[PDB]
Amino acid sequence: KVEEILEKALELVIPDEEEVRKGREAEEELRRRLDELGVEYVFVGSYARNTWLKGSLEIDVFLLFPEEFSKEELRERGLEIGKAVLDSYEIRYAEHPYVHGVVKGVEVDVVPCYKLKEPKNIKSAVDRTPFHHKWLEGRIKGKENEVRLLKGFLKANGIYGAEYKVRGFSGYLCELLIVFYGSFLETVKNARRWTRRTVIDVAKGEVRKGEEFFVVDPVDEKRNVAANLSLDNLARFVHLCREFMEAPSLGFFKPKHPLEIEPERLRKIVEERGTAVFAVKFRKPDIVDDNLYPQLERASRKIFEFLERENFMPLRSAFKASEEFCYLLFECQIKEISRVFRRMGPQFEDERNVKKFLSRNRAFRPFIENGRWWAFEMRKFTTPEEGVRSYASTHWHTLGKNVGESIREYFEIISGEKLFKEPVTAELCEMMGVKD
Amino acid sequence: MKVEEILEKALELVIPDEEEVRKGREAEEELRRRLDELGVEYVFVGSYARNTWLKGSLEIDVFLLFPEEFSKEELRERGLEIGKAVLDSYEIRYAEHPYVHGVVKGVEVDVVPCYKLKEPKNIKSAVDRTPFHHKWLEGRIKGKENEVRLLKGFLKANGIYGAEYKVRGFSGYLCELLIVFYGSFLETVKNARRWTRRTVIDVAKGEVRKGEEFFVVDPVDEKRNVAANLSLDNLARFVHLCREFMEAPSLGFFKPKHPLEIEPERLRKIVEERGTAVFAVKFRKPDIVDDNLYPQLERASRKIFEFLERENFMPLRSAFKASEEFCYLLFECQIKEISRVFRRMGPQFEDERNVKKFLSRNRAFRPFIENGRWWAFEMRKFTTPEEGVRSYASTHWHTLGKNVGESIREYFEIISGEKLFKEPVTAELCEMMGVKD
Amino acid sequence: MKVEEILEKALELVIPDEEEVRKGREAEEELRRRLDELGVEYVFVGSYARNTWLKGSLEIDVFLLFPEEFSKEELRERGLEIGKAVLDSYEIRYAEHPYVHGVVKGVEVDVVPCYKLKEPKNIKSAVDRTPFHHKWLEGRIKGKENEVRLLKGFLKANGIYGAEYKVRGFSGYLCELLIVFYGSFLETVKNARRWTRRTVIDVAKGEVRKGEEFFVVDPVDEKRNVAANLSLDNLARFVHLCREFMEAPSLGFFKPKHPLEIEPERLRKIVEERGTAVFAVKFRKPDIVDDNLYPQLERASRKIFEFLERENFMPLRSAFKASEEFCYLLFECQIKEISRVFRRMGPQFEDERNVKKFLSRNRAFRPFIENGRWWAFEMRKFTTPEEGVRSYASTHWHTLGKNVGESIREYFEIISGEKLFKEPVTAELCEMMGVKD
Amino acid sequence: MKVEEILEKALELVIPDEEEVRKGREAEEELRRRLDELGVEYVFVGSYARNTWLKGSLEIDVFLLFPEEFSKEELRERGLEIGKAVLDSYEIRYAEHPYVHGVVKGVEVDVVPCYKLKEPKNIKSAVDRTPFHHKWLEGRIKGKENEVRLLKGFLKANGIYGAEYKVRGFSGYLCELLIVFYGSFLETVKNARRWTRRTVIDVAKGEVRKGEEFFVVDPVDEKRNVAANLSLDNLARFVHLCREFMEAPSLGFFKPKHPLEIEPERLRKIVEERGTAVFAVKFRKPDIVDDNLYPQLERASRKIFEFLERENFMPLRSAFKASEEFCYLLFECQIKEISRVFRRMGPQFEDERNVKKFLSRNRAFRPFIENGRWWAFEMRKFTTPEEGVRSYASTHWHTLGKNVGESIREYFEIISGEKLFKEPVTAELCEMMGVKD
RNA sequence: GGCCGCGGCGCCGCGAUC
RNA sequence: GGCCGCGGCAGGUUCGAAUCCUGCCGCGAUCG
RNA sequence: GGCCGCGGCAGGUUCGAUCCUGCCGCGAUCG
Ligand SMILES: Nc1nc2c(ncn2[C@@H]2O[C@H](COP(=O)(O)O)[C@@H](O)[C@H]2O)c(=O)[nH]1
Ligand SMILES: Nc1nc2c(ncn2[C@@H]2O[C@H](CO)[C@@H](O)[C@H]2O)c(=O)[nH]1
Repeated sequence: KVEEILEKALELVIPDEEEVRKGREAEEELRRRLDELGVEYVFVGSYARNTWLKGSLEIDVFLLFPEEFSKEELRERGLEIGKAVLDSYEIRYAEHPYVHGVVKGVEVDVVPCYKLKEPKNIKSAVDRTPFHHKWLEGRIKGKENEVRLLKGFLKANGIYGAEYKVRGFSGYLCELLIVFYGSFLETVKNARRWTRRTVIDVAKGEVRKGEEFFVVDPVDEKRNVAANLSLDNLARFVHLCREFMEAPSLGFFKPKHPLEIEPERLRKIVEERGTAVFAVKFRKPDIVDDNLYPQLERASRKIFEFLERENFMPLRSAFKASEEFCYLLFECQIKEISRVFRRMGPQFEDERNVKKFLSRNRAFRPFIENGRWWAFEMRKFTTPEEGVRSYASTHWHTLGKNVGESIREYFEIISGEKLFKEPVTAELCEMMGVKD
Repeated sequence: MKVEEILEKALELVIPDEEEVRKGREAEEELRRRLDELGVEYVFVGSYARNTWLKGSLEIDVFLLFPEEFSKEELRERGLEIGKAVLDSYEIRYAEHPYVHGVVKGVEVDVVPCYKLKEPKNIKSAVDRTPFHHKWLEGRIKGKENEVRLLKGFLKANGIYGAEYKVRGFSGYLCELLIVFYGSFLETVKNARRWTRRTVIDVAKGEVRKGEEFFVVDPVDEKRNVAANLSLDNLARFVHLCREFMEAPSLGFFKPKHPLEIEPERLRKIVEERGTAVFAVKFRKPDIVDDNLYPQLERASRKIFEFLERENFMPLRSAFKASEEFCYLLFECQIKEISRVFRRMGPQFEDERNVKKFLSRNRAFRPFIENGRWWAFEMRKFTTPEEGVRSYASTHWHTLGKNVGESIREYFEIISGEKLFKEPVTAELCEMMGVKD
Repeated sequence: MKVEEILEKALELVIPDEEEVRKGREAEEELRRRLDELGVEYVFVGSYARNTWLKGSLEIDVFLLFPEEFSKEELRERGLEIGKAVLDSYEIRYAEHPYVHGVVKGVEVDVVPCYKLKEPKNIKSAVDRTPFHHKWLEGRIKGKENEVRLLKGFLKANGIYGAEYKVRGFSGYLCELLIVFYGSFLETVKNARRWTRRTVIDVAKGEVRKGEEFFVVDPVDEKRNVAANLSLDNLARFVHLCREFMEAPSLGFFKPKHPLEIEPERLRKIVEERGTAVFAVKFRKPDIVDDNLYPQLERASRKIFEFLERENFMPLRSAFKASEEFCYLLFECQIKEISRVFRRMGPQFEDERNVKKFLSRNRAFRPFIENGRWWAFEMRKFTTPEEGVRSYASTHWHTLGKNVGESIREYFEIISGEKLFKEPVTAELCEMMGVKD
Repeated sequence: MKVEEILEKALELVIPDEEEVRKGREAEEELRRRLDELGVEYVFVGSYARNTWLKGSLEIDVFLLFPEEFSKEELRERGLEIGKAVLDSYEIRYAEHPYVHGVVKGVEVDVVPCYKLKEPKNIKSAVDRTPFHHKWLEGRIKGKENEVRLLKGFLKANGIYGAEYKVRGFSGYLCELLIVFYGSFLETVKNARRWTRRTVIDVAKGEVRKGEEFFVVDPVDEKRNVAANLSLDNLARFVHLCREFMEAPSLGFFKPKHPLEIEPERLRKIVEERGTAVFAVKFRKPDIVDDNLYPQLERASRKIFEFLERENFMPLRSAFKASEEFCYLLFECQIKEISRVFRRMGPQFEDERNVKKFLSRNRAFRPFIENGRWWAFEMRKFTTPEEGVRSYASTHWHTLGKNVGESIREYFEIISGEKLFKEPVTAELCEMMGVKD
C-alpha cells in the first residue's frame, strides 16, 4: 500500500538524530558568538523550519542591518562579522559577497541584507528570504515530513534544485506546494493534471489558467517561484507522478545507477543506428556551476543549430562537465554529405547582378531554374565532425563567454571508438535512449 | 566579326535551297489541281504559304473551308473524303478534330477541315483561328520572311523553337508576330534583352505594357496569349542568349551544339568528385504522343523529387530522357546514405491518454521528452535514395501520371552507380550536372 | 406594415433562442476544458465564435494551431489524435486535410488542424486562411450579428445560402463581409438591386467597381474571390429577390417555401396539355459526397441535353435529383417522335470519285442533288428521345461524369409516362416546367 | 524431472495459499451469520463449498432455497431483498434470473434464488440443478480436490477453461465429473488422448461408448450434455494437448503463454509475402456482457465471411478482438482485387417469355448462349474485399447480431494496409496468420 | 476526390472552385 | 436478454425461388 | 558574474538582402 511506502520512505528521507545533534550543537554555539557581538541576525532557510533533506545539512543565517547603510557599507561590515563567528571560512560571490564556512563540522552561510518593514521595499532576492521564512515558519509546522518526502522524491529523479545545473524545483517551491495541497500525496495526485499554463496562486488558494506555469509567490504576486523550472522537467514531473499513482514503489525515492555498458556494446549500438556520434572536448573554465551550465547549454544549442543549417540533421545533443574537461555530445543522421551544393543566384532579368554571379569561376556550369540562376559550388567539409572543427575554430566567441574562450585556447573532435574511452558513456546512453 | 556579316552567313543555314523550293512548288500546283477537281473551297495557310519555312522543314498546310451550317460530324466526313482523295499516301492524325496528314510528290501535307467564318468572333475551335492568323500575316510579313527565318533558326539551334510540350518554346506564329512588331530579327534580339516575366507585347495596339505573366496578344483574338506555352525558364534562356549575342555576335548561335560525348570512366570520376548519389528509373515508354508523354515525364520527375526532399535525401536536380522503347527519370542527390534511426513525433506531455499509447509500442530505445513533447527513436524502411525511390515507385505509381504511372506499375528498375553510365543517358547527365568540355 | 417592422419580426425567425444559445455555451465550456487538459493551442472560429449562427444551425468550429515546422503528416497525426480524444462519438471526415467531426454534450463540433501562421502570405491551405478570416471579422462584425443573421435567413429561405456545389450560393463568410460593407441587411438588399455580373466589391478598400466576373475581394487575400462559387443564375435570383423585396416587403421572404407536392394525376394532365415528352434516367447513386456528385449530375444532364439538341428532339429544360438510393436526370422535350427517314449529306457534284462511292451504297430511296451537293435518304437508328438517350447513355457513359458514368454503366433505365410520376421527382418536375400554386 | 515432480510443482501454481483460504473462511462464517438472523433456507454450493476453486479465482456461491408453493415471479422479490440485506457492497447482475452479486469482507459472492425441490424429476430451470450438482459431487469428490484443481489449471493455462461463450471450453462442473470418472488428472489426460468427436462419457453408468456427438452425460439428468458448449475445435486442442503433454511432460503446460511481441514493419513484410488482403471492421463496443457480446462477434464475423466467400474474394480465416471501447472484425482474403465484369445466368433458350425479359436489360456487353442457356456480362459495384465489406456492412447491419449490428449501423470504418497494424490487434493478426515467434 | 477553365497535339498536363 | 438448431409464414434478389439474401411467429438447446 | 527574452544601432554572409555575428539599453532567472 502507498501509506506503507511513504512510511518506508521517511527512513531514507528524514535526517538521523546524530545529524540533528550535530546541527543543534552547531546552532546553539553559533548564536552565542553572534549574541556577544550584539548584532541583529535571524535564522532562516530549510534549517530554521526543520525541513532540510537527509545528508543536506546547511545553516542559513541573515544579518538584518538598517536601511541607512547603502550597498557596500554593510557588505564589507557583514563580511567581517562572518569571519569573527565562523571557524574555517571562505568568501563566496553571489549577488552580494557572502561568507560560507563551518562551525563544529556543520556548514554555515552568512548573508547580509536589509531589515525592511513590509515586502514593498524589496530590492533583491536576499531581501525576500526573510519574508519567505516569516510566511512559512507558521504554516509549515506539522508538515515538515511532507516537505522532505517531496524533496526526496524529486532529488531521486534528478529534478530537485532551482540551480541552473538542475532547473528543477526549489526547496521554497516544495514547501509552498505542501502548504497548498496539504501533503506530499495530494501534491503528486494533482500534479498529474498540471499543464504548461497552470497557475498555482498559493495566497489566494486557487488554480487558474495563465500564459505559463506560474507559482505565485505569496510575498510578491509579480514573482514566479517556478521561474527556473524548465518545461521538460515540468513534463517529467507530471509523468513521474502519473507513474507513481499507477504503480507505487519505494524505487521512486532511490536514485538510479548509471547504465553500465561495455565500450564494445556501445560501438555496436551506434553501428545499428548508422549515425555519426562525436564529442567536442575542451578544458573546463574555472567558474561556478551557475555560470558553467548555462554556457554549455548555449554552446550545444549553437553547434546544434549549425549542424541543422549545414544539413547534417542532428538528432539530439548533450553535455558533461568532469573535473578538468567538458564534453559537448552530438548525434547526426548524416555521416557524410556530397561535396557539391546549390548556391542561389539572382532572377534572370537582373542583368547587372547576373553578370557578377556568372563571373565567378567554377568547375561546373551554372543553370536557370524557375526564372532564377543557380550554381554548383563545393563544400569545405563533408562530415559533421569537420564542420564543427571549422565552426568551433571561427565561431568560438558565440559559444558562451568563458566556454567560448576555453574552446579558443584548445578543443578536440573525438568520435568513433576513441570517444567511448572518454568518461561520457552515461550521457551517450541517455541521449540515444539505450536501455538495459 | 561584324554583325551584318554573321546574319548574312546565317541565311545559308536557314533559307531553303532552290531545289527544296521547287520540290514544294511542284507539289503545291498538283495539290491545287486535285482540289479544284473536287469543287471544294480551300486556303493555303501556314509557314509555306507565307514563305517563312525553315530549311529542311518543308510542309504544306491546306485548310478546307466549309459552311457554318455543317455539323462537326459533317465537317469531318467531307474533310476526310477530300483528304484521302488528294494525298498520294495518307494517314489520319488527331488534333482537336481529326485531319489528314499525307504526301504529294514527296512533300508532306496537312489537310485540315474548318468552318468558313466571316467574323473572327465565332471561333469555337482553335483550327478556326488559323485562317485568320494567316490572313493577318500574309500582308504584313511580306519582305520580312528572311528575318522570320533568322529568328526561327536562332531559336531552333538553342532548342527553344516550337510550342509543343517537348520544347515549351516559341511557336512559328509567335516568331512572325515578333518580326512584324519589331521589324527585324536584330531589333527583336535587342529589345528582348529587356523582357521580363511581366512583359505584354500587343501587336494590334502597337504597345508594350506590364501584366501578370509574359503575354503576347494575338491580333486575331486579344484574349489569347500566343506565347502561352513558353516556359519561364526558356524565356529566361532567350533573354540571356540575346544579351550574350549583342555582347559578342557569332555564327555559332545559329548552329546546333553537338551533344557532350564523354566516356563512362570520366563520368564515374566526375560523380566521384561531386560526392553525390546519381541513379535513374528505367521503364518502358508508353505508346502515346510526345504531347502526352513529356508533361507526364515532368510530373513523374517532380513527384519523385518532392519525395526525395521529404525523405531528406536532398536532391540537386532531375532530368528525363525518352528512347523509342524505354524512358529514364534521372536524379542526383547530396545524400548517398542516411542513418537508420530517426525522430518520430509524439503527443504533448499533458496528454494522459495518448502518451500511454505512444509509450506502449515496443522500440529498441527509450522515448524521451523535448520541449514539453514526447519523441521516439524509430527505424527507417530505407536508408538510400535508390531504395526510397524504389519503394515510392512501387506504392505511389498512380501519382506519376496516367500512362507513365501505369507503365511503371508493370515494370521499372533502379539503375544506379556505374551501371547507369552504360545506359544511353550520358548526354542528359552531363547537362544535369553542368559538365564542361 | 413598414420594412423596419418586418425585419424586427423577422429577427424572431432567425436569432437562436436562449435555450439553443445556452446549449452551445455548455458545449463550448466543456470543449475548452477537454482541450486544456491536452496543452494544445487552439481557437474557436467561424459562425459560433462570432455569434452569427442562424437559428437551428448550431455548430462549433475549433481550429488546432500547430507550428510551421510540423510536416503535413505530423499536422494530421496530432489533429486526428486530439479530435478523437475531445469529441464523443467522433466521425473521421475528409476535405483538404483529414479532420474530425463529432459531438460534445449534444452539440455538433468540427475540429480542424492547421498551421499557426503569423504571415497571411504563407497560406497554402484553405484551412490556414480561416484563422485570418475570423480575426478580420472578430472586431468589425461586432454590433451587427443580427444583420448578418437576417441576410443568412433571407438567403437560406430562398435556397441560396451555402457555397457548396449543391447550392452554389452565398457562403457564411461572404454574408458577413457584405454586412460590414453596407452596414446592415437593409443597406445590403437596397444596393444589391443594382448589382451586375461584372460588379466588383472591394471590402478592404470599401469601394465598388467594374470587372470581368462578379468578384467579392477577400480582405485577407486580394487575389481570392469570396463569391467564386456563386452561380450566375443564383446571383440574378438574389438581385431579383432584393428588387421584389423593396417593392413589396413581406415576412414571407424569410420563410421557406412549402414542398408544393401535387397528385400524380394532375401532373399527368399537365404534361399532356404541354404536349411534351417527359422522361428520366434512373440509376444507383454513387457513394460519394455531394460536392462530387452534384457537379457530375450537372455534367451528365448537360451532356445528355446537348445530345438531344443534336438529334433534333428539341429539349426545353433539364433537372436532376439525388435520393438516398437513386439518382434521376430529368428532361422535357418538344418532340415526342421524329420521322424515320432523314437527309444524309454527300459530296459535291464535282467530286467524281466520292460520288461513285456515295451512290454505290444500298438505300431504300434514290439520292438527289440539292445546291450542287448530293444528299441521300437514310433511316434513323431511333425515333424517340427516350430511345435516343437509352442509346447515348450506354455508348457515352464515360462522358457523364466519372462516378455517375460508372454507375450508369452498371445499371440504368429510362423511365417515362405514368411510371415516372410515381418516382420521388414531382417537386423537381414542377419547378422545371414552371407549374404554380 | 518427471510427471510426479511436475504435478507436485504444479500444485503451487494451482492450490490457493493459506492466506487466500483464510480470506474466504472469514467471509463465509460472516455470511452465514446474516442468513441465520433472518432465518431463511440457504445452502453453500459451487466450487467453494467443495473446496476446488482454482488459485486466484475465489468465489463463494450461495443458493437461496424456497418452497414449491411459489410462482416464478415471487422468488426474485424476497430473493434479491434477502440478497441486498446480506451483502456489503452489492450490485445486480443478470443471468438466468435476477440475482445479487457483491463483496463481503474481501471476497465476492453470488446469491441466486431457486426452488428447494425433492427429486430431480422436476427438471425445469438451470439454477434448480446446481443444488443437485453439488449434492452429487460433495461426497464423490472428497479427496480429489487437488486433481480437480490441476485439471482446471491445465485448461485455463491454455485458454480452454470455462463454459462461457467467450471461451467455449470446459465448465468447472465438467472438470469435477471427469476426475470422478477417471480418478485423477493424470488419468484424464491419458484417456483424453483417445477421445473423438463421437465419444460419449456416461459417469453414472461408468462407461464410455460411441455416439453421434461428444457427450458427457449429467449424472442428474441423462438427457443433458454437460460439455454441450464445448466447441469442436477446443475439444481438438485438448486431445492434442494431452498427447503433447504425455510425450514430453513439462510445467510450462500449467503456465499461461507469452503475449508474443512483434513490430509493425515485420508484420507488414509478412503480409506482403502472403500476397493476401488483410483488413478490419472497426466499431464501438456495445455496452453489454461478454456472454452476449462474443456470440454476436462470432455471428458478424461469420456473416461477413460468408459474404466474402459468396463474392469470390476467397477468405482464409477470420478473427475478432474486443477492447474497452472498440471491437475489431479481422479478415484475410486470397483476392486483393477482382475484375469489374462477371457472369449472370439467364433462362433456357426455349423459355421465350423469360428470354425476352432477360434480354431487355441495358448492359455494356452482348449476352451469349452457352449449353442451351442465356448468359450476360454485368458490372460489379465493388472490386476489392474492403469495399465489398463496406457495402455489406452498410446494407446488412441488421443481420450482424442485435447490439453489434446496431453499433455498426451508427458507425464503422474499414482499416486496411499498414494503418491496421497501428490498431491493438497484432496478437489476433499473428494468431490468425499463424505467425511464429 | 471530383468539377470547371487554360495549354499542346476527344487524349494528357497545369491553374481555379467545393 | 443474447447466440445456436429446426417448424410455419412474410419480403428482397432474379427472367423465374421448395432452393440464394433477409425479417417475423412457434418449439428445443447453450451461456450469463 | 553568467545565462535567457525583448528594444535600438553596427559589421559579416550574399549577385544584392533571408541568414550569421557583434555592441548598447530595459526586464527576467541563478549564484
Ligand atoms: N436467382 C434465382 N435462382 C433460381 C431461382 N429459381 C431457381 N433458381 C436456381 O436456378 C438453378 C437451376 O434451377 P433448377 O433447375 O435447379 O430448378 C438452381 O441453382 C436454382 O436454385 C430464382 O427465382 N432466382
Ligand atoms: N423460369 C426459369 N426456370 C428454370 C431455369 N432454370 C431451370 N429452371 C427450371 O425449369 C423448370 C421449368 O418448367 C422449373 O423446374 C424451373 O425451376 C431458369 O433459368 N428460369
